[PDB]
Formats: sequence, structure tokens, C-alpha cells
Amino acid sequence: HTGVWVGVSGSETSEALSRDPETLVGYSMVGCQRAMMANRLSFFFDFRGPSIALDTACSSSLMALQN
Amino acid sequence: PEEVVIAGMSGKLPESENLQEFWDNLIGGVDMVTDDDRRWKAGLYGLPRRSGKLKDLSRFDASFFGVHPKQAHTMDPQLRLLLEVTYEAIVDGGINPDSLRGTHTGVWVGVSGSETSEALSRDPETLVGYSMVGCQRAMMANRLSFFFDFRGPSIALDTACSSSLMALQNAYQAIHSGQCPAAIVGGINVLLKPNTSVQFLRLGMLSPEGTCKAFDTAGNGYCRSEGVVAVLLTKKSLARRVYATILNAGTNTDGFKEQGVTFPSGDIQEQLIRSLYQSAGVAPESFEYIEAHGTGTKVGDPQELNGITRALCATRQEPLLIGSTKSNMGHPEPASGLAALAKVLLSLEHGLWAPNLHFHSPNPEIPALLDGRLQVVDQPLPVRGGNVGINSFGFGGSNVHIILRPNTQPPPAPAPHATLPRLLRASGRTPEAVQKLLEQGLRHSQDLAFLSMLNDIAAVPATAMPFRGYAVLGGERGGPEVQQVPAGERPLWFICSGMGTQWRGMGLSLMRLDRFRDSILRSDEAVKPFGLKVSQLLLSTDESTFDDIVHSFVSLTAIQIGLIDLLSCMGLRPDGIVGHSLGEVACGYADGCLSQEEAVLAAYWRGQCIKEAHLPPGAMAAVGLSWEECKQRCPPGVVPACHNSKDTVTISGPQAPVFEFVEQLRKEGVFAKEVRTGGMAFHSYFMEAIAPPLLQELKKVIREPKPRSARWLSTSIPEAQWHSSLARTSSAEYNVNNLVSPVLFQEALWHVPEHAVVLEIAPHALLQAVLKRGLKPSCTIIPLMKKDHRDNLEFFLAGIGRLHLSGIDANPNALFPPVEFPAPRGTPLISPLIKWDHSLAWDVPAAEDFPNAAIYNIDTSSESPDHYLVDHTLDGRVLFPATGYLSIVWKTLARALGLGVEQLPVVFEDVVLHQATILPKTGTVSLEVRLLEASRAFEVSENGNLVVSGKVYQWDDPDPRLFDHPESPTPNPTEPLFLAQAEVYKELRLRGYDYGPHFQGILEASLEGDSGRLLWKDNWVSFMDTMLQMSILGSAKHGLYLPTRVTAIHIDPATHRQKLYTLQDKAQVADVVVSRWLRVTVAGGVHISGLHTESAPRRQQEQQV
Repeated sequence: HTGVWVGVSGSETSEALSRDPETLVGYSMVGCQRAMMANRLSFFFDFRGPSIALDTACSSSLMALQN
Repeated sequence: PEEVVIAGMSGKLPESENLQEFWDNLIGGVDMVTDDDRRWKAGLYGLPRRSGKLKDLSRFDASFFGVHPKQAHTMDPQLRLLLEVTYEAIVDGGINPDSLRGTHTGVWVGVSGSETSEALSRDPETLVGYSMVGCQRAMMANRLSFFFDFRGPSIALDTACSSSLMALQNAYQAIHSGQCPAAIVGGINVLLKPNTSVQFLRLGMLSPEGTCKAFDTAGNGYCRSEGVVAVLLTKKSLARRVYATILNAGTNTDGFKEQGVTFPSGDIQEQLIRSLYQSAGVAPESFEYIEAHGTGTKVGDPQELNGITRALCATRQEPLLIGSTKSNMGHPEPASGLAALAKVLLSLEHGLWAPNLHFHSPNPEIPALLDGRLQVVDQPLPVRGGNVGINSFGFGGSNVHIILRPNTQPPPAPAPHATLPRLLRASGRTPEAVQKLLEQGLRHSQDLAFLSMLNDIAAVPATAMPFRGYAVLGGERGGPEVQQVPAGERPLWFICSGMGTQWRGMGLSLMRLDRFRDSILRSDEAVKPFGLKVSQLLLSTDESTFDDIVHSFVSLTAIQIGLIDLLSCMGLRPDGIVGHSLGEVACGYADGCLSQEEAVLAAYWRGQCIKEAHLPPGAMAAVGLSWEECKQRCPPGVVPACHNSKDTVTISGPQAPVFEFVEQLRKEGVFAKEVRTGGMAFHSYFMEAIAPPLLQELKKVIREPKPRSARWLSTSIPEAQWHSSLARTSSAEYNVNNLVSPVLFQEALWHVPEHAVVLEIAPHALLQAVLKRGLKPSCTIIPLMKKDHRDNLEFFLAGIGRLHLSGIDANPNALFPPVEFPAPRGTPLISPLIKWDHSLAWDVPAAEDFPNAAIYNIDTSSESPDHYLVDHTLDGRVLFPATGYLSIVWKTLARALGLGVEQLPVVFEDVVLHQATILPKTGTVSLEVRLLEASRAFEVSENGNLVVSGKVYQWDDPDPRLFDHPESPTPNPTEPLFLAQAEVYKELRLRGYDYGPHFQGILEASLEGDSGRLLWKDNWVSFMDTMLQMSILGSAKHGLYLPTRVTAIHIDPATHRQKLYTLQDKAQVADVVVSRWLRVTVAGGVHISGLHTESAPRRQQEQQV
């Protein structure tokens, strides 16, 4: 039931890949969405617990540790 | 632990400016998803044309939230709407926001997009710094905490489409564990960037029909929608209104799934549901309605519904109701959960289940729907009663499920107090807001809980909400009054009237109140030893009841004490106390210098002592003359009695001298009158004899004197003595002096500061004129009772209302018995009633602020949409079609002009192809096209080498005549035979052109090669290449010739659509003509002029040896 709390505040790569409507690929949503930063880890490691992506700025990592 | 309840709720949802409109749409069957062009021109990039969208995003009351005009434009619309919706959420439950300020309450906001941050930082030369404060994802919770001063956790979750419900789960954990006393939960999602809808469409999640057809066979995808919804979770000890109680909320991730990351897993969802309903101790049968995700996808719905069937519907007898709010308003990804919660709570409040649209046949992959074990709500169903469940499952894999126990509180049993009139006080940002609140209050006049909750939230400072209003309900003469409130603190003062105010049947209209009755009973107990009861005196009917001095004095003191008690109940404390001579007793009670029993006893003793001695009758008379002048005018035996004001002076004395001087005044014509006291000249020398026994009795009456607070201003003694010992403490000597020394009311008035709120505390506002003239013009008298009025409770309530309008915060809930909480089910919602100042319109990013010279990657692999190019093989090597460059340049021009290719008739001129690009077998080749609009020229470069050059520009005035087929120079009447597709392409093969199936599009051609029929697919490259093939077909020159120059080309999609005619089979065909004399190849909507082809050396690969 182990769960993944990840402190992230920047999703810049999401913008770069989603800048051209003609040739974008739907994979970018799976690979760049902020929430996937933890869901990918849970998917690979087979964790059935929580998977959150906190966003408080400059304190997100320690907030994840507290959670 | 502690109970967690849903105190309040608010939000803005697709085509629903408030929750009441959301409900009106849900029940009425309206489809909140529309086909408008608000966010972007519909059909852009092939996106689904339909999307549920909020009505307006440009409204925000920045001033109320301390956001400056510049900061407002740079702020995210989500944050502005969220501030407003959260304020509505706090007030929905009656919890005044200032009560939670400084509390540990924590904000959880679930959000998934930051398009505004990407937009406002696009130009690094002029972007403003404060764009990050107002657009950062972390500021969704931080800004709310900053404004509302919440010292608890402030987080912003993403959790991939289950953010709102995950935040609700975290808030439930926090309040359950005692970490936080209350929580605010939010969900926000706005559609501003078409690239995101394009991504979701490419992933295959969006529905081409633009509808979430839940639990139905036609399920294809989901319709994206905008939402902003905020909820207030509080522990049961605080909640004033309760919607439902959160029995248990959980969360789990699907973990590793062989199918993929975006594949819903039903086993894990079933495990979570079962675990939760086991940990909460709730039988599966108790459930009455589970709000399924219902996204509408083909794979997700079977998994979720089968999981629900296994977890819940396995061991029950009656069928289970299943619903999906997304079929109505679309799918707000981050805020989907809270939208479902809002729907469920509204349906519970209104006693119906909001139906589910777009369901006309079950999905045969779900056995439960086919059987009766699950019942979809396709029409309204009354709420029978049970526990509800809500689950939101993000596409990442995070699941959330919450069990709810609906609130079932019946309306209270009627009580006599409900007949008495109430008072409603409102405060708003605009007069219209206060009027709206008053109107809604008057509609529900009989709902005590609603009025109590409204009165609780109206206590807000005048600076924030400048307009106030009040309305007495339950009385015949009741009409809302509204006026703007001047800012700044206004001192509150008390003026206690004198001996004159006394009338038959006074106070009975106030005995119906509780505090007044208790005060009167305490007074009667105080005076009980002497044989008379104040209650009996008030209840008397004889017009001679109050002719006695003692009855009048004691009843007057009791009534004033009761009024002063009523004012205290509402938290009011005076900054100034001033009294007429009988009043100072009551005034003394106001400051606490006396206890109630002491004051009542003193009044009775004064009366009895006055009765004991006998003096010659003498009438106290009022004369309108200057006080000092009155001194000289007054005859012997009379002394001034009351310095009411600058003009008003009532003189008293022996009856005969007063009559003589009254006759003299009447001769003068000046104002002359005498108040009725039983013919007694109070405050004159006659009272001197009465004193000794008066002091004796009062000494026992007042055991230990006490200091007179600085607030109390003494009319008994001049200011010169205001440092004196005698006038320093409320004592027997003080009362004796008051009974003897003349009244100095006018003097004490001058210390009433400007903008004072006086209150004539007495059974009858006798001194309204005196106070109006004496006080400075700005003051406000606000009288509380009146003489002979039918319902004095209405007058008192209107007095409290005027007090409210004047700035003073008086909460009328104290007057009446408290209302039990939680409030009954069905109480009107308060969120729709809160209206803001939306005069201004703040910047909202447009679709042109997001990225959309032009560079094109030609990928010829199997999956690439350009895979058809692998059929354009000449000499055995694949080459980019000459017409392929034309299409790329055309798309570039369309994008720059901001139109679609189908809508842009274009003209190419003086095109030159300088080199041939060989499409690699493995890899890609990138072509870059640049335009010079002013020169109307274009260039296509390949790795820095010029490929195609010429001119391209929009065709201003298309004309169909240009495409009429030129008369053929050869009649060809016989037409015995024609070249079939096989034969024409066999000839082309012999010449060396090796076109594949995709570029085989000449259904038939004439022998001379001038006429033919061309097949039309959606690809323009193939059609134009087939035109060039027809041109090449009729030439006598052998070997392969490639285009090198075209003089002019015209294209017109409209005429092209008109020209295409379907064949007997389903195929679409276009008729072509080639006139070599005129040098034109015309087919459908295309017109090629001045084509020049140059022979190309054979590759001499001689792969065949």
C-alpha cells in the first residue's frame, strides 16, 4: 500500500512538446503531465497506495515528507 | 475521532452562474454543454466542437480582495473565481468568515492546469513580475489562505483528474485527526489552450460527438468542461448547516497494469470500495446511490460498473441507483469529483435524483445494467433514504471514494415564539445585493433557521461592504430599507428620558420577548415586599392606573431596565450615558453603579416618599424662552426646572404662581405649557422638605456606593463639580440631589461628539425634538418605543435595524430563543444570494496567446499520416511530389492568415523547383517554409538549400467561371474507346513513372490524353499530382519529365466541392480537361497554367543485370 508523494512545481516540458498542434503526440500528456511524476513511479513499482503530486512552492519536498 | 460534515458549498459550472442555476439545469433536462465559439473557433485542429464552458470569466471584485488593478489583470481567472466561490462557500453555512480568521483551518485545492502562467510569460522582454504571484499553481491555496488568514496547511494537489476528491480525502483526514478545525476544498479547470484538447483527442479520450454518453453503447469518450467548485468541511461542533456527514474517504493507486498506464483497473477500485465500507461499519444494503465516474469511455465504464456490482450489488435485494453527473455538464478533469458532490447534495436537498441524460440503451458488456441489479436514473426519482457514495478515478491510476450519510433533519415542531416578528439585517457590496438578500428573506419569512443564518453572516465591517439594510418580517408594516453606510467608528450613546413618559398599557407588546419578561419578573421580586407587582401594573386596564406617582415611577424604571437589558443581550455597550432626573437611576444601572434591585427599590422609595409628605399643588410648566432670560422673567416662588435645550426651559413651582406666569406668557404669545405630574413641581425648593427621609431610606437602599464611570455624564451637578466627591459615586446623596437640583440636560449634550448614535431609552420617545435641536446636526436619535402604537415590538426591531444601518453591529439572534443546529433539510441555499461588484472586466487570455518559420517533418513510416508519399516513386527512388510543396506552403499561408485550408482560396505564381528532395527509407527530412507577406513571396529550404521559390497570396475574389471546361480542339465524336486505369498506368510505367496505389487516381482518360476522370480523396497532393499525370500523358516525348516551373495555379475549395460528382459506386470523381493550345489543366477547383517540364536523366541503376 506504499504511496508516492512528489514535490514538483515546474511542468515546462509539457509546454515545449504541446506547442505545435499539427505534429504533437498524445504521449506527451502521459510523459509530461505533472501528476504523472508520481503515477509513473507507482505504475512501475506496483504501489497500491496514494500517489500525489504536491505543488507548494519552495516547500513542496518537505511537505511531501510531512505527508 | 470527530465527525466531519459538509457545512457549505458553492461553485460556477458549465452554463450555471451559481448552484441554483446548476440545479435548474439538472432537473430541467437542459444540456449544459454548448457549441459556441467562446474559447476558440469551433473545429480548430479537428477538436470536438462541443465543450461545456462557464458563462463569464472576466468578472472579479478586486477591491474587496485587496488586489490592485494591475495585479488583477495578471492574475489567473481560476484564482479570482476561486476566491469568490470560497467566500460564497464559507457564508453558505452561516459561518462568518471573520470567525475563522487566525484559525488552523487548511486549504486544499486540486488543480491540473497552468495555461495562464504559460501565456503571461511568453515575451521575456515585457512580462511583468507579479505574473508569478497570481498564476503559480501553488498560489491557488496560498492566496486563499493569505486573504482569509488560515494558518493551517495550504497545498495544491494534481493527482491526475481526481484532484478535488483527493483534496477532500486529505481534508477529511486532517479534520478527523484533530489537526485542523475546518477545511476549504476547491477544484478548478478552465479551457484556454486548444493544444491540450488536441493532446487529449490524440490520446483517443475525447468523444467526436462531443458528449459523455454514460453507461451507453455509443460510448466513445468525454466532453471537456470548465468548473470552479469550493466546499467547506467542518467538524460537527462548528457546523451551523449540515448537508451530509463523511463516513469514510479513501485513496489507492492501481499500480502495475499490463494493459498500460491509462487503462482503468476494476479490481483495485472494488478493493478500495469494499475496504472503505468495511472500515466505516456500513452495510452494503444501506447504500442508495453511487455516483459513478461515468466518463463514457468504452473500456472504463465496464470495469468501474462491474467493480461496483461485485463490491456492493452482490448481496442485496433491492436495486441500486447509479448516476453520472458528467452526462449533463461534461467532464471537468480536476474538479469532476466536487461537481458530482454538488449534484448529489443538491438532489438530496431537493428530494429528487437529478436525471441522467444521453442514456437510451444499456451497455451489453455490463451484466448488471441488463439485469436489475443496477438502475440508471434516466428520470427524476424521489430520495427514499440511504448512504451515498462518490468515486473519481484519474487516468493516471489514482482512485478516490467517499461514503456519505445524508442529513435528515425534519422541520421543527411549531412553537408560539414563531408568531412573533423577526428582524433581518443584510450587508452587501452593492445595493442590489442587499435588496436580493432581503427579498429572499421575505420569501422565506417563516423559516427561522434561514433567517438566523442570514443574520449571522451580515456582521461585516462597513469598509468591506459599504451598503446595509434591514427588514422586519411578520408585521403588516414591513418594507426593506437600504442605505449606504459612512465608514469610521460611530460612538454609541444612551439617553434615558424623564418623568413624563407614562401611558396606559405600555410594554405588553414587548412582554412576548424573553429577556424583557425576565427583567420585569426580577423587578417584581425586588418590589414584592411592598405589596405591588410591576407585571400587574403593566397588565392593568384602568386609565387611572398610572395617576399614582409610585406606580408610574416604578413601572417606568422597570421598563427602562428591561430595555437596557435587551440592548446588552446583543453585545451593545455604551460609550456615553446621559439621563433625565428619573432616568439617572436607570442610567446608573447602565454603568453598573447600581444593581437592578437597588435601582427599582430606589425608584419605589422616591415615589413613596413623595407620597408621604403633602405640599400645596404646583404645576411644572414648559416655556419657550432663553434660560438666562427666563431667570429674570420667572416670578417669586419659581425656579428653573429643566434646561432641556437652548430654547426649551420648563419652570416649576406653586400652582398659583405658575398659572400667573403662564397667563403672562400667553399674553406675550410665547410657547407656554405644563407637563402632568399630579400637580407636582419637581426639582424645586418644595422638594427640600421631602429630602431627609428620602436620604434615610436611600442610605439603606444603597449600602456601599460605587464610582460613576467616565462614560456617565451627570445632569445632576454642573461640570465645575465633576471632580467633586459628592458627584463621584452613585450614592444616596446623588439621588437626593437629582431629586432636588434642577436638570442640566442641555449642558451634558454638548459633549456628545459629532456623528453620535443616541438611543432614547424610555417607554416613549418624548425628547426626540429636544435631542434633535440640542445635539449637533449629524447625530442620529434612533427612538425605541412609542405611545399607543399597536405593536411596539415592530418599533423596537426597526430601531435595532436603524442601529444596524448606522454602523453599529447588533445581532438580533439574542432577542429570541436560539435556533437548534444542524438546520433542517431543505433550507434555501445562500450561495446564489451573494452578489458582487462586477462592473469591471479583467484581462482573460485568448487562444492566440498560445503557440500554434513553419517547419514540417515528412515522416514516411507506416504510422505517419504522410505515409502515402511512399507511392510517389520515380526512377525507383521516392521523391517528394511537386504538388507536395504547394500543400505545405498553402497550410503555412492559411495558418498565418488564421484560416483553415478548406476556407482559403489561394494563388501560386512563378513557382520554381530548384532541387528534388529524396524521402529517406529510414529517418525524416525537415522542410522549412518562410513567407514574405509584403512581397507576397515564399521559399522552401531543406537543411539550408533552396528547394521551391515563387509567390503565393490569398485570392481576393474567387470566380467560378475560371473553371469552366475549355472546348476541346478535337471534337472526338466517335469515342469508341478509352484508357482504363490499368492501361494509363501501364503506359506511365513504360515511361518510367512508377506510381503506387495512393497516387493512382486517373479512373479513365481519352486516347488523345485531353479528357478524363480523376478520383477524389481528402488529399490534395494526390489530386494535383494526378492532374500533372494527365498533362504528362498526352506528350509525344519519351523518358520521364518532372515539373520544374509552373506559371500560375489557382485553387478554390468551394468550387471544388461544387464540382465533385459522386459515381454510381460510392466513389467521388472529378472531370479533368487538358488544353495544350491554351496551356491549362483544369479539374474541379484547381487551375494549372504554364506548366513546364524538363527531362531527367535515368538513374541507370541497372539493378537488373
